[PDB]
Amino acid sequence: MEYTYDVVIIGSGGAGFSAGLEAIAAGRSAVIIEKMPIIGGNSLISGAEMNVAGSWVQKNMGITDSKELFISDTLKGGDFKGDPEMVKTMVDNAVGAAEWLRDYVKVEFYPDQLFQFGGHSVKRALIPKGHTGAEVISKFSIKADEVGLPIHTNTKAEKLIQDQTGRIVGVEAAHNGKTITYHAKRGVVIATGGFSSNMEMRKKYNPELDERYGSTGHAGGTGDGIVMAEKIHAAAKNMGYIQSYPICSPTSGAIALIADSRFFGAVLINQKGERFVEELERRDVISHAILAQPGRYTYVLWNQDIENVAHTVEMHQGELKEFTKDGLMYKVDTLEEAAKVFNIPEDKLLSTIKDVNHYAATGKDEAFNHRSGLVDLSKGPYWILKATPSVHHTMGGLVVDTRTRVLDEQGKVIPGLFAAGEVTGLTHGTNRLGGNAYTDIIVYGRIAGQEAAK
Amino acid sequence: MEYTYDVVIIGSGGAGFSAGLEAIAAGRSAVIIEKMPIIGGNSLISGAEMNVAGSWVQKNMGITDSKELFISDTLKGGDFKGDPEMVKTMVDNAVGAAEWLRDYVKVEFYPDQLFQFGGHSVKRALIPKGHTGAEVISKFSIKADEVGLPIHTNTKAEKLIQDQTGRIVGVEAAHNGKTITYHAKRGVVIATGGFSSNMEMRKKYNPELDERYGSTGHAGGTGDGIVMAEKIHAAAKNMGYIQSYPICSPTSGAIALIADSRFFGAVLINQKGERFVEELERRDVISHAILAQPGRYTYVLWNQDIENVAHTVEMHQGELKEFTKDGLMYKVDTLEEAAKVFNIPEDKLLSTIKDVNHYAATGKDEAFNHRSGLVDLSKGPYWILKATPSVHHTMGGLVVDTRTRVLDEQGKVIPGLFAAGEVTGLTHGTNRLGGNAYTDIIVYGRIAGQEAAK
Ligand SMILES: Cc1cc2nc3c(=O)[nH]c(=O)nc-3n(C[C@H](O)[C@H](O)[C@H](O)COP(=O)(O)OP(=O)(O)OC[C@H]3O[C@@H](n4cnc5c(N)ncnc54)[C@H](O)[C@@H]3O)c2cc1C
Ligand SMILES: Cc1cc2nc3c(=O)[nH]c(=O)nc-3n(C[C@H](O)[C@H](O)[C@H](O)COP(=O)(O)OP(=O)(O)OC[C@H]3O[C@@H](n4cnc5c(N)ncnc54)[C@H](O)[C@@H]3O)c2cc1C
Ligand SMILES: O=C(O)CCc1cnc[nH]1
Ligand SMILES: O=C(O)CCc1cnc[nH]1
Ligand SMILES: [Cl-]
Ligand SMILES: [Cl-]
Ligand SMILES: [Cl-]
Ligand SMILES: [Cl-]
Ligand SMILES: [Cl-]
Ligand SMILES: [Cl-]
Ligand code: NA
Ligand code: NA
Repeated sequence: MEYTYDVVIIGSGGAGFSAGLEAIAAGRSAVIIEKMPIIGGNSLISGAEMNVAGSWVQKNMGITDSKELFISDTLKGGDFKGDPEMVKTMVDNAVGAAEWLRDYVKVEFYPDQLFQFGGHSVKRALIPKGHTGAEVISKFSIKADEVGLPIHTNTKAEKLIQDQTGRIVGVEAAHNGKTITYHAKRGVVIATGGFSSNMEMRKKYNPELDERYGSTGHAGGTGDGIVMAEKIHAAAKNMGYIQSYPICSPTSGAIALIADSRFFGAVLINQKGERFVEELERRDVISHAILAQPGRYTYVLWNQDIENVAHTVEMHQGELKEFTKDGLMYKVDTLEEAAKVFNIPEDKLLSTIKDVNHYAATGKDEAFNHRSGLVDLSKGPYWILKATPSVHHTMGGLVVDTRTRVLDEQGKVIPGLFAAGEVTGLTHGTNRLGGNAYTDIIVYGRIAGQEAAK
Repeated sequence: MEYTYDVVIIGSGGAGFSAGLEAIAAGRSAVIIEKMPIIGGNSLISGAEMNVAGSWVQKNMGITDSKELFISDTLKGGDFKGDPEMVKTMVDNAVGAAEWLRDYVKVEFYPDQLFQFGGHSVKRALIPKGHTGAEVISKFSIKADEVGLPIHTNTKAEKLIQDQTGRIVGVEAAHNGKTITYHAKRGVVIATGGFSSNMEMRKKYNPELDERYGSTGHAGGTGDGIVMAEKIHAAAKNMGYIQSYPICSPTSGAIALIADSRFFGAVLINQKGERFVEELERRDVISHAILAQPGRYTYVLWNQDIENVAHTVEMHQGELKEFTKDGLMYKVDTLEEAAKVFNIPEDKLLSTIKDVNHYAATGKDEAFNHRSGLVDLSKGPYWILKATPSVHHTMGGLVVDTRTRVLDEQGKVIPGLFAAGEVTGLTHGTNRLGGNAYTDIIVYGRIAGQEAAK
């Protein structure tokens, strides 16, 4: 079996959907091939918070921002190793990308809530309805069906087809045990995501991130797009720069979005019943703090008063059920019971919380200088969750220009080949800031579809 | 020639002076041996700002602090690698150490000024009169003369003398081309400082910090105390953790205390005439930002309005003269002349400063989010200084217990041997916070003299 389209996109995350919608809108034929039985990749299970300087939400909330500050925050976040033009193009197109999600894809964002991730000087992360990528992928899917963009699931790209001039002209993929050839008349877009779930590739480029760590990502995040492109001499860079997320399941590796109560007053308690890090410190600081605690894990503790403002339990009920079944989370009436279920010393926990309650009343955290203010924890019920860092995002990957064209080992454009999203390696330097992956995947996914369709 | 004292102290910095005053006050005989012709080491040329949680100055200024916060700030600053008991003992004794400098040594501190170094949650660094260690060392010297503590300059310790039981019982030192034996009846205190000025030792433990970098320290900061102690099987740790300071002379390596105008509104301008980092970011962030700029240097620019509040020119006139003679600093009437002297593009500098002036008026730095507020730079005169990072402090060194006893490679106390100050390696983890070296050297210098005199 063979198929022919103008634009063949590999991957059904935010980058691939953005490329596909743009290629169809340009009047070209296009397909997305997706190796899993379901669409959306890590973009689906993402928090999907998306940084934008100058958004309609910031305006509603009276928050001023600037592209210059977003650029400088981003470059500094990655230890000044990111490509400045890639960061500039991401920031310059972020407003348009978010307005396009709103107006064309019909993604609903809260009009009056934002997250401030570590390294950001102002609150700037837009929040999709539901606080996950479910809203984004479900709306992308509906729009794709409306506009006539086909998505072939259970179809794994295995080889790029390169003609005698060096142009990439198609993809060989596996489906139901057979090879299918996808001819691409105008371009191939690699939108395959990262390699957080490829243990051997992690260990090759960053030996510390071995079997001691889980992955927050889906099973399909295995680096296939880098491997396929390297076979035709695409360059890669920054492959050793791999980040973890601090608050993840010790059993499955999954992120704990339910623990976004950390942004609303939840406290981090170690096995000794003590507070050990400011709960809103920079992401890697929190991870390193947790790894310095007994057992290399933390507890996250909060109450109903926090849930009534944060809604992270209501929004992440699958996590509640799974973490509870795994013995990693408990809902308890009292602090005494919270200590009992996890063998935390009771007197130390109670003394810690007495201090928290005082700091909440005064607004002055005399132990860790919590930046936004603690909330009284004297009254339950409470959730307590056990968490540890897990591998989360691979900042390295393919070398592209700001037009998403993939470059070879001498910096020459490989005709017909584009790449966008976490598969690329030039935007985030040594360390991606929270909320900046979604900005990257939409901005560059759109550009890739536009360029491939030319 | 031989001498006999109860306590023989090697080094005339803050650690050695603190040990010597305590040994004499305990009723014991003591001497300080100093290899240079002048006293004071790096403690003399230090800014000598000294962190204390709960000081009389904080009380005068209405600033609340806590030992818990100082401990947590410090441990986090060193990536959770510092010894928690060493940090706790430093913090627990900091108030007493500073009050002792004030009341016993007669050091004068400003009653109503503090510095907030990177990583500190609140302003907590006491400032000696003159904003340098000149006040500290000059007062220590006067007190030493009053109490009868001799200091033998031009006397270089070369070998610790160890008896057949393993006890350290003296020091062999060189003076005027001859060896002098110092018998120590009760103890030897190693207070020799760091190794920022030993190129071969830097390259051995941290190969990046090679001849491309200067040192901010005096020529005597060569690691001799570590070498002498290792010869008798003292343990060392953390030797590869070596920090730089961002704003130093490209010619001599010296720190630019005159550029403490950065705490009062001075801006950092690259060769292109642009602002590239928040001027009050964490120290290493500023260093990395500078190394990412063209030429791996920055300019520091400020005006008379800033000097009239900061006084960093008035307080550091030797630096003014030396940096000016070296072609690294200019005093100019106008921004146009500031651009000319360093070949900075004029239009870019003027546009940068127009933005700064607007951000100063609104209090909102839309480029880098300056945390304390910019100051209008429309009116001169101006100073402009060229600066680059230089090697500054060696966090590693000898293994001690909290009683300053030096431990061997199996963790056993070496009888008769104590160490204090930058020569030790367990307090600061991977990264010492600004102002914490002075706290360490006084607290542990006092303990070393007390313990050695027992
Ligand atoms: C749990 C979680 C939470 C996150 N939260 C946030 C957040 O709030 N904000 C933020 O900015 N970032 C966040 N991130 C990161 C961000 O979600 C991802 O980096 C981004 O969604 C990746 O988008 P993508 O389009 O590059 O790849 P993906 O969304 O991973 O899509 C790639 C797709 O390609 C498919 N594919 C791979 N190989 C092949 C092949 N050989 N053939 C066919 N198909 C293939 C995959 O199966 C997958 O469906 C989060 C990540 C995770 C895992
Ligand atoms: C320019 C500068 C600015 C600084 N600013 C600050 C600041 O504001 N706040 C802060 O907390 N820290 C600061 N630091 C760091 C801090 O000043 C030093 O870490 C601290 O002063 C070192 O004290 P010490 O007693 O361990 O050693 P030193 O003060 O260096 O004294 C050691 C002495 O031992 C002598 N010695 C060495 N080997 C031998 C030998 N073989 N025989 C005899 N004598 C020997 C040396 O010659 C020297 O005089 C600064 C450092 C520098 C260089
Ligand atoms: O990885 C990111 O960009 C943010 C992770 C996240 C945590 N809570 C929501 N999103
Ligand atoms: O190295 C330190 O602890 C601070 C350096 C400093 C800069 N200005 C005054 N002191
Ligand atoms: Cl909000
Ligand atoms: Cl961060
Ligand atoms: Cl974050
Ligand atoms: Cl002050
Ligand atoms: Cl710092
Ligand atoms: Cl600092
Ligand atoms: Na990447
Ligand atoms: Na040291």
